Amino acid sequence: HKDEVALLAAVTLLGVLLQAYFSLQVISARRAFRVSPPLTTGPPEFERVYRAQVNCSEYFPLFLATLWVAGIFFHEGAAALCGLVYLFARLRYFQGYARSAQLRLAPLYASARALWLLVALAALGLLAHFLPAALRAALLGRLRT
Amino acid sequence: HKDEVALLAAVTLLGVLLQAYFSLQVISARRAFRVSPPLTTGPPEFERVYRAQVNCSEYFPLFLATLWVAGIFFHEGAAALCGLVYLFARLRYFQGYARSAQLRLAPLYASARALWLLVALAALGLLAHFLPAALRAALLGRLRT
Amino acid sequence: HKDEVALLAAVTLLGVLLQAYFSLQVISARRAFRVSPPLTTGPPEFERVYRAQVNCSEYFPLFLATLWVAGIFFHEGAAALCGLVYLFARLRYFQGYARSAQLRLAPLYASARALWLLVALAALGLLAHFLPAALRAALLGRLRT
Ligand SMILES: N[C@@H](CCC(=O)N[C@@H](CS(=O)(=O)O)C(=O)NCC(=O)O)C(=O)O
Ligand SMILES: N[C@@H](CCC(=O)N[C@@H](CS(=O)(=O)O)C(=O)NCC(=O)O)C(=O)O
Ligand SMILES: N[C@@H](CCC(=O)N[C@@H](CS(=O)(=O)O)C(=O)NCC(=O)O)C(=O)O
Repeated sequence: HKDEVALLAAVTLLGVLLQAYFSLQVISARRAFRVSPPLTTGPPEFERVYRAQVNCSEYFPLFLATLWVAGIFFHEGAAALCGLVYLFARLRYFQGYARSAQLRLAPLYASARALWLLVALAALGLLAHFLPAALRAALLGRLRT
Repeated sequence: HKDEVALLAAVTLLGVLLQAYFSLQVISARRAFRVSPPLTTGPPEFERVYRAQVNCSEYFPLFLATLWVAGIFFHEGAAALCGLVYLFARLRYFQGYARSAQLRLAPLYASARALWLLVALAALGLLAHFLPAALRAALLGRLRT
Repeated sequence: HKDEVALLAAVTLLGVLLQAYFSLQVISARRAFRVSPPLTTGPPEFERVYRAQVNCSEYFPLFLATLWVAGIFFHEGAAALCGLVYLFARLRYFQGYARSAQLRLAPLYASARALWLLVALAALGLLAHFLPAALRAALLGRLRT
């Protein structure tokens, strides 16, 4: 039932809105610096905005996948919390990279800590789930000896 | 249970098939205009096909995320319906852009209306869910005064 | 409940880890061949690594979508099994393309067989679900004649 996935859904919707915002920013960079489709190259201040949005998009599914698995197999509140930390780091990251390639790095690391953490949680939950029955089945086999 | 997510799953599968179709089109553009990996630049009629598929791919997860959240927290039939409208607009869009950069714009707007709508529905559902208990908890605090 | 989606979640987490691995490889190619953001072009041995990771990323959501739909509407164990075959083929594929454009093709086909199979399963499950009630409703209409 939806009472226990509603935080996860809320963080998920927040991520969509963020990605929508990045997209709108790439659209307005195209106008500002007059880079027009096709063509994803131009002035470097255009390319940084483009690349920031693309880098963010290529991680969105990873964040989602791992958000849901961690949220369901570990603990919904903790997952949602990393989710927010991740997304906020992704904001700071899109804004950094737009000013300066070098500014992308600090918030990239922040976003990596939060994401790696969700992975750790996802793996721990699935261990907790699969490990008991696996160890029991192994031990049953050792009977008798 | 799966009886109430089956439309959403159906629209989801339709989207996968569409993306598969875009991919196959990029493969055959590579043959036709002899642009070969790596290399994502070449004749402009190659680049438009490439970029159409990529633009579509970068939105696929947004459509999915928001399709499921709207479908579950608002109303499954309405979500599926926007889903179809969105995907159909994405077809017209891939076909437009392939002929002509300028032809991409009309169906892009159509796809944006349908997607923004799913976002509106997603947000309304989550409001309906979180707002009652939030307002009650607030009011309980004002007792007594 | 989570007892019947736990394999799917396990394969899902495996896919995230794989994508994380591809990403780390693109980062270290940037160092090795000194190609630095923005800029996604450089020596061809850089571009092949870049393109391998991107091609993989653009399919990750398709794999996920279809993995979950097949897993839930057909059979969880079979879906997870294709999932593994797919991911393993995607590994061999990232490693091939990095050495040589031509080496990408064999494992690309392997990954396409496994993915098309998940699509077949997804479609069969949804048929099994929608077709009975559709045919009944049709037949009820033919009464009386
Ligand atoms: N990655 C996209 C993000 C923004 C976007 O989706 N833009 C639309 C509208 S517009 O900016 O062209 O008006 C588009 O069709 N982009 C073309 C493309 O992605 O090739 C881009 O580079 O444009
Ligand atoms: N975006 C892809 C879409 C189609 C695709 O996945 N193509 C395969 C097969 S092929 O067209 O090369 O035969 C590939 O490995 N593409 C290479 C790549 O994505 O760098 C592309 O540009 O090629
Ligand atoms: N597709 C990415 C994959 C790896 C990645 O995410 N790299 C980070 C860190 S770094 O390699 O630059 O240190 C980044 O911000 N990449 C810049 C970008 O994607 O434009 C890329 O081309 O870089």
